[PDB]
Amino acid sequence: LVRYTKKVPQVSTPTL
Repeated sequence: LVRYTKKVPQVSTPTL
């Protein structure tokens, strides 16, 4: 994943 976090794209993720 490049748009989301290194881990599973859950409710908690980076909003680039």
